[PDB]
Amino acid sequence: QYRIIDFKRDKDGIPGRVATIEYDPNRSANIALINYADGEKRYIIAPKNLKVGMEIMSGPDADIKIGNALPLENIPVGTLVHNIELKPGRGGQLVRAAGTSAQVLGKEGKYVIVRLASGEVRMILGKCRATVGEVG
Repeated sequence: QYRIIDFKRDKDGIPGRVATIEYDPNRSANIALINYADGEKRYIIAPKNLKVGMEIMSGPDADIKIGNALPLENIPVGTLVHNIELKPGRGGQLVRAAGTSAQVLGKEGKYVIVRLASGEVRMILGKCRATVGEVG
């Protein structure tokens, strides 16, 4: 039932478990309490189909599953993503908790090409992070 949503998703390597999923009218969105193995607790926007009991992870080594956050360079072409970082570190700036998820279309050099819901296409630094899944 809480206030701060983690849009940074920087607990890399530390496995978390989806404890609960609840609707926040104030945010017109589902939010999940994640219990990390180091005892830390955080809330994130719950993507479509995320479920209690599922495991979560962030970083270069996380698998490609909804709720997981990884640098775009590590995300497979065709993946739907949200909470997209524009400059490596600034955290999610695009489609953080509402709208329609973007889709990775291709990877070239030190950039990943993404198609926003509107059809708009952007090339973004591979080091920039995104969370796998669909929102709003």
